[PDB]
Amino acid sequence: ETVRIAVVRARWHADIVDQCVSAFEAEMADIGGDRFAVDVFDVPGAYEIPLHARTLAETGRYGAVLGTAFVVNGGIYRHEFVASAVIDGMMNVQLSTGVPVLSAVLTPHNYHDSAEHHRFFFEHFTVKGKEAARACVEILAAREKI
Amino acid sequence: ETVRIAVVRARWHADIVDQCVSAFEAEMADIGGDRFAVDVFDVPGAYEIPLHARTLAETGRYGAVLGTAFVVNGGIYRHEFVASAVIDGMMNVQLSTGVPVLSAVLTPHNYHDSAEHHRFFFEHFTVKGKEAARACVEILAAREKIA
Amino acid sequence: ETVRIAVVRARWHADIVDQCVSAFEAEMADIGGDRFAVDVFDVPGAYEIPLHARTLAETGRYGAVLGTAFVVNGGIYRHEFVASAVIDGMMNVQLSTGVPVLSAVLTPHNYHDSAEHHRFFFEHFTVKGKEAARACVEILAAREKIAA
Amino acid sequence: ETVRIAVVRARWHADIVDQCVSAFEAEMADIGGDRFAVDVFDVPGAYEIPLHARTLAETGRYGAVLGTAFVVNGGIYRHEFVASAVIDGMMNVQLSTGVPVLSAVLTPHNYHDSAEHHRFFFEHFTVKGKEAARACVEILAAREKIAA
Amino acid sequence: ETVRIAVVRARWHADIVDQCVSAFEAEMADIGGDRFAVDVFDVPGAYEIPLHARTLAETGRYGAVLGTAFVVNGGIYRHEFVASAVIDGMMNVQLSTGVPVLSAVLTPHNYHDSAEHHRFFFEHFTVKGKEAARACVEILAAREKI
Amino acid sequence: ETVRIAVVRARWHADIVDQCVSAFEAEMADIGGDRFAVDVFDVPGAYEIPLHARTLAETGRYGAVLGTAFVVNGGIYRHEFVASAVIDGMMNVQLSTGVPVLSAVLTPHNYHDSAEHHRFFFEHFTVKGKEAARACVEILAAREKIA
Amino acid sequence: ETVRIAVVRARWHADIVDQCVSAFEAEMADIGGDRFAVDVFDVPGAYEIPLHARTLAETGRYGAVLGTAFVVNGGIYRHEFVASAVIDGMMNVQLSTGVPVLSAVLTPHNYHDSAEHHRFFFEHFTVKGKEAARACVEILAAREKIA
Amino acid sequence: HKDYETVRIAVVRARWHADIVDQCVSAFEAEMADIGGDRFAVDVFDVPGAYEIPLHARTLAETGRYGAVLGTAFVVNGGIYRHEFVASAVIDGMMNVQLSTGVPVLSAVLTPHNYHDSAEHHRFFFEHFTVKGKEAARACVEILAAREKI
Amino acid sequence: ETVRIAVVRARWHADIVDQCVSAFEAEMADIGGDRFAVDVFDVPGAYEIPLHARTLAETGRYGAVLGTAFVVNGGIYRHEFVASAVIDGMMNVQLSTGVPVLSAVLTPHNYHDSAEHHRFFFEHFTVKGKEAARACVEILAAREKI
Amino acid sequence: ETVRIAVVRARWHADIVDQCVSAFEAEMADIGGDRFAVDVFDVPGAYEIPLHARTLAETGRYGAVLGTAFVVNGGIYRHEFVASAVIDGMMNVQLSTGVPVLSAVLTPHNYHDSAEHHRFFFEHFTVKGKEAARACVEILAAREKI
Ligand SMILES: O=c1[nH]c(NC[C@H](O)[C@H](O)[C@H](O)CO)c([N+](=O)[O-])c(=O)[nH]1
Ligand SMILES: O=c1[nH]c(NC[C@H](O)[C@H](O)[C@H](O)CO)c([N+](=O)[O-])c(=O)[nH]1
Ligand SMILES: O=c1[nH]c(NC[C@H](O)[C@H](O)[C@H](O)CO)c([N+](=O)[O-])c(=O)[nH]1
Ligand SMILES: O=c1[nH]c(NC[C@H](O)[C@H](O)[C@H](O)CO)c([N+](=O)[O-])c(=O)[nH]1
Ligand SMILES: O=c1[nH]c(NC[C@H](O)[C@H](O)[C@H](O)CO)c([N+](=O)[O-])c(=O)[nH]1
Ligand SMILES: O=c1[nH]c(NC[C@H](O)[C@H](O)[C@H](O)CO)c([N+](=O)[O-])c(=O)[nH]1
Ligand SMILES: O=c1[nH]c(NC[C@H](O)[C@H](O)[C@H](O)CO)c([N+](=O)[O-])c(=O)[nH]1
Ligand SMILES: O=c1[nH]c(NC[C@H](O)[C@H](O)[C@H](O)CO)c([N+](=O)[O-])c(=O)[nH]1
Ligand SMILES: O=c1[nH]c(NC[C@H](O)[C@H](O)[C@H](O)CO)c([N+](=O)[O-])c(=O)[nH]1
Ligand SMILES: O=c1[nH]c(NC[C@H](O)[C@H](O)[C@H](O)CO)c([N+](=O)[O-])c(=O)[nH]1
Repeated sequence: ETVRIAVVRARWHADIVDQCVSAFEAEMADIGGDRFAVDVFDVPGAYEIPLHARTLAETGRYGAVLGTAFVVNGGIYRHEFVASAVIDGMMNVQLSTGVPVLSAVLTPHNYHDSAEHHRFFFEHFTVKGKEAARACVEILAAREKI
Repeated sequence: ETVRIAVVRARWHADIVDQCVSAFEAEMADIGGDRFAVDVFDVPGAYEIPLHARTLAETGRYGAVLGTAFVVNGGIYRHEFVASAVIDGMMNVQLSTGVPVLSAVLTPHNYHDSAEHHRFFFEHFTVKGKEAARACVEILAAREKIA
Repeated sequence: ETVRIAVVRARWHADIVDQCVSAFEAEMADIGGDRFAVDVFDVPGAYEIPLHARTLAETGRYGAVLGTAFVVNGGIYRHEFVASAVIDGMMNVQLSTGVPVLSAVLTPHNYHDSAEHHRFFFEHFTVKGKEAARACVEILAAREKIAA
Repeated sequence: ETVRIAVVRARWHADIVDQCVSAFEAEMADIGGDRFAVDVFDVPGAYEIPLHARTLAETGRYGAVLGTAFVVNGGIYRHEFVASAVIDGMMNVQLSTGVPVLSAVLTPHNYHDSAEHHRFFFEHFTVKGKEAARACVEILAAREKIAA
Repeated sequence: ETVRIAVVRARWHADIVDQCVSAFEAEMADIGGDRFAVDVFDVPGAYEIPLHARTLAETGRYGAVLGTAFVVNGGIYRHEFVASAVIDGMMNVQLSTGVPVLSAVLTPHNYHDSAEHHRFFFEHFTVKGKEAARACVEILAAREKI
Repeated sequence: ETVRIAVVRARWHADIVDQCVSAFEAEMADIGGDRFAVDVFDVPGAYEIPLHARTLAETGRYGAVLGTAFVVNGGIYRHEFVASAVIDGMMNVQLSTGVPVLSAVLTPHNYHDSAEHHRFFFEHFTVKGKEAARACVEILAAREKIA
Repeated sequence: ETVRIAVVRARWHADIVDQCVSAFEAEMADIGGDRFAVDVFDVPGAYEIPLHARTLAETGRYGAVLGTAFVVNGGIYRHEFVASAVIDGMMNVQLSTGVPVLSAVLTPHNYHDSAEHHRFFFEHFTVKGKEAARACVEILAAREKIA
Repeated sequence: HKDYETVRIAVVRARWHADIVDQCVSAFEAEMADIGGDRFAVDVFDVPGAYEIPLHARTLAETGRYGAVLGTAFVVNGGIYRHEFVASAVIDGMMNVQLSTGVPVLSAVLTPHNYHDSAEHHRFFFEHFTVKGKEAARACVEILAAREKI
Repeated sequence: ETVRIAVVRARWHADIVDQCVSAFEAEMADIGGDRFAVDVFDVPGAYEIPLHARTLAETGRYGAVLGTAFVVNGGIYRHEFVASAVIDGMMNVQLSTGVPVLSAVLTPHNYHDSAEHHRFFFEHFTVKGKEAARACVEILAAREKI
Repeated sequence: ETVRIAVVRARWHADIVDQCVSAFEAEMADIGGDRFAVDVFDVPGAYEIPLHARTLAETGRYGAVLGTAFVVNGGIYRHEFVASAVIDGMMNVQLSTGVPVLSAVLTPHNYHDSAEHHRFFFEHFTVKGKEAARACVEILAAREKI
């Protein structure tokens, strides 16, 4: 059977987020055999991830939902409220829909979009993207065992 | 196709808040294709945004809602609770009604009601107000992409 | 046609809290008076507000409730967990009842129950109390505008 | 008729959490004679309080549930997420069942297991226990005034 | 009759999480005799525990579920949002299903994966496993008295 | 006989700072009565106090020196360093010159240029001045006891 | 040949402070008796302690000096700068003078002058006073055993 | 002698964020001229970073050619290393200098709460620094005036 | 040619502190022997270290002075003021007298008097003792290369 | 005629500290070869830098001194006290001796000895070495202008 996995990515810091989405989309598709299928959906910001995962999840056409974004402190406004709301949101959604939802919504201790700062998280996100895909495979598999 | 967007704006720091609401409507007009009509509703403070956003969402007349407020650390009482309750409340509202609720409820690191602070944000809210418009047009259309 | 407002006031630092309450009724009467009526109920502390607000809310007899308390850090136990539950609580109550719940539940950055401190908030609560009255009238008048 | 109150006490720092329970029962009988009865139930830790309370509340046997526990920072792991999910839990339970749930789940700013620290709180939880009795008696009296 | 306990253990820092798991099974079978039986389930991260616990809880085969993971600040991203939502998630899962969910989802003040830390927790997690065991046997007994 | 006390005040938040000074002068007179004489000197801000105070103490013309300023977090720059450099600074000057230097350089937890904050501290400062006046008289009387 | 120890106590919260001073004297006479003598000196607040410790020290009549005070965050202004400047200043004094300076200048994590707090430190300062007593005797002996 | 004399003011400006720092420098000279005019003269000295200001301010100060020295730098938190220790050492160091040399050293070394090298951040401080420069000037003129009264 | 090192140890938490002292003496011999000799001096608490280190340095019999103590957060009073004064104090002392003053005055992020914490540091202090042994030897060697 | 610069480098995280030293040397030779000579001295830890720099400064042999170290929070002890006494110390040293003392004693926000952290700072220190070089040349030239 072909399991559909949806990726809901924010477009803020698209540059870095996409490094996670591509890495993720590779581990998922590359284990090719029509096993999994990755549909990617655009979302303005992290705050827009929960409701989108829910609507997607409620179609019953997906075995899992990945939420991904980079939620940082830009120096002017505080980012914790939104970060908190999104992480708690995806938890509420999956418990609600019974559809697993993995979190690739990251918040670093520091991010000044400096040349060095940008380089780093741009490369570490591919790492996290790979992590998420292998965790996705594992959770679905761990569910058959129930 | 015609779409109605309701804006729920608080009146604390109306001054600054309104800069976002108007920047919101203008942007909405440009990148909208004349598809959107916008109704604005006045609410005392940020804490009054979730319940109002929900009541509006339930009418079924709107496509999305934009809550916008300036919740700051006034230096006398703590603002996190209210700030959190409001951002948590709006997430809560869109999940239960299925109606998108965008946040323009901002809390800065520092706002001491000085000429510099007041001016800065009076200016920046125009930037956010525009960001909110794009977010609104983007998610609505994104949702049209879900079969 | 009279519209009632319920005021759930905690009894901790009653001195300071009541100044918010009588500043609420006076302002309420002054800006609306004739059109509104205010009933006041006592609760041990702020933690007991959400439930009371919900009960008063579910009687259908009220157009809105005002939650008001003074939740401080007394230097022994942490207060953030309670204050947090009361604020999310009132949001939780108003969202499922549909009845507006205004918040006058305040937590100061610092309050050591000293003459100057006590004196400061005793005075300031009447100011917040007057802010609550306007807020209450406005949200009720604002809802009146929604073409529900 | 006699009103039943369920005390759900935690077994962590049992020694301290009990000065509260013991004081709560004393004051309860002190200001209610035969009007109330107290049933004490044991629970492993603070995190088990919410479900137990919701379960006890749902038997319709109790007029209120008192949750009590000492959730300190052991200096090894972080205690906030627990303290927080428990105060939120007790609020979640009371709003859903409709039964008052008072909090005696205190978190100090500091507790290092020093003899001094233990002595202080061993004593102070008695103060809290007494406060919990008044709260419990009053809240219930307060709901009666509500022409539900 | 026999009561079955389900364990949901995250694989992050698995090496440490497993000292607690094996100390739980050991302590359980010890203080409970042939009264209980334990079933272990593997989850990628701490964030997958709530939904797994709810799903396991909804099979009506377990009298309780134990979630166990090590959620730490790795010095790159903020960890409190996930921690926060796991502890809330389990509390939410137990309140809705009625099945107790004991928590062994620990978060230390400091963990730098040095030699000192890694050893301290590899060891202390055994202590926690015993504690979770007694907690489990105790709460189920406390409920029988209602 | 009379004793000279020198007051070095910053001109930042002069409004508030002067309530401490006038209060200091009042208390100085009420409990000291013609025994003490107060000379006031202006300085741009708190950072200039240590040197001015030292220079004064070195004239050997004052029994003691008071330093007073309102050092706050205006919400844009960090105030700690300066407040700290000045509290240690005054310590530095009195330990080396041998002349007592009393501190009325206060830093509030919060101050936001809101009526509430301004009024509170404008009012409270006369209290701090009163204390410094008493501390001033007391420290000198004590030094007297050191045989 | 009697050894005199000079205790310099602040007067803020004198209530609690005097408990440390009295316990210090008791213990000091218990494990010493006729070997040491205690002279107490009153000072306005903690900030005035370092200079008084120095003056006293420089008379060469004291084998050591004990500066004790209660320095709490009263909720309005910040108390770290003054504590810091007092604890550091005493260190400055003993290093430049060679006269040991023991500290009983405590700053609690939390103090609201409520019934319970007051009682807690009113008692505890007794413990501290006896500790300072032992520390005082030991240090002088440890130095006695150095070329 | 009587005052028909010129007082020299030396400015020790850091070069990190030269852009922003410079705005404080020009506004200082302008203000200075505006109120001081002919009774003061300003010499500007470049320095690598804020940490180098104290020793430089001290060498200048000890030549005796200046009535006051103004140290100016922009010590920010780049998000990688902590800037507190340096900022604190530079602020304490100057105080150290002025007390030892006796020559007034005014501080224009600022550490903002949040600086993330962005358009608005940069623009905010590029503008605000002129405000701080004018303040530095009035402070410099006044402190010197105030001393003359002693 | 026997260089003498003086150790100033606080008697507060004397138990945990002495594990650094003895570790220091063994490593010193293990890598010095004949070359250096250690002399131990007891002081009431940390705050008394600076003045003692000075007095010792000034006798001119020692090539280096080691200051050691455990300065923790007691949950009742703030400890930073005293720690800060001692680290600065020893620095102050070495720059004036010219005798190197090494630091084994440690402050743990968290230390509650419990068996777990007490054991950790009772054990970790020997590590610091050996580190301090090699530091002392190396600094004295490096100064000769000048 | 040749001006000599002295470098006092700590040996903690030597691997990383040395990146700054070599980068420094290579830049010091690149922007003014022959005019400057760099002498490197080893010290155990950052806390040893002030005294060493002072002794090296007091010989009149050097036109300046560079202190370099990596002072991090290891999750057990607080590092603020040493970092501060070392940064204040070098300032205290250059004001008394008059000899310039540049600072390369860095303290990061987060360092957890791991693949990514060590990598990031290992390379970044090259950037900090070059920066210290320019500052060295520039400050000595700035002084000539007096
Ligand atoms: O995805 C992100 N969105 C952000 N925007 C907030 C939110 O996601 C929505 O776009 C909008 O606020 C209302 O819908 C961020 N910040 O503001 O910092 C961020 O860091 N990351
Ligand atoms: O919109 C805001 N409302 C505020 N008022 C709080 C709340 O929104 C309600 O007006 C009232 O509290 C009762 O409902 C604010 N502060 O108090 O600081 C603020 O910053 N912003
Ligand atoms: O009541 C408490 N329970 C504690 N345990 C947490 C929880 O209540 C459960 O016992 C167990 O975690 C499994 O659910 C505590 N600490 O861990 O520190 C504490 O201080 N107090
Ligand atoms: O209203 C308040 N209630 C308080 N008590 C908490 C709660 O409101 C209940 O009285 C009790 O906890 C049991 O329900 C407070 N403190 O404890 O500090 C406080 O400051 N204010
Ligand atoms: O169990 C853990 N999982 C972690 N991963 C988070 C989450 O559990 C999932 O694996 C993944 O995020 C997608 O759902 C952790 N950190 O990230 O730090 C951690 O410390 N512990
Ligand atoms: O006395 C003060 N001076 C201030 N200026 C700093 C300093 O006192 C000098 O005026 C100037 O920095 C250069 O000498 C302040 N702020 O900047 O915020 C302040 O709050 N209080
Ligand atoms: O002894 C104290 N003195 C205090 N006064 C400060 C200082 O000791 C002097 O009395 C006065 O500031 C001028 O010399 C305190 N506070 O201000 O908070 C305090 O807590 N304790
Ligand atoms: O003037 C500054 N110098 C800086 N460099 C530090 C120092 O001023 C010297 O240039 C160098 O460290 C050697 O002394 C800064 N930061 O590092 O962030 C800064 O923000 N501002
Ligand atoms: O060495 C220590 N001394 C301590 N005492 C302080 C000081 O060192 C002196 O013994 C005494 O205070 C008089 O100077 C400590 N605490 O108080 O917590 C501590 O942790 N460690
Ligand atoms: O140079 C460093 N030295 C360190 N040790 C302190 C000091 O440098 C000496 O080695 C020793 O303390 C004796 O003086 C460090 N830590 O402890 O973490 C560190 O990060 N960096």
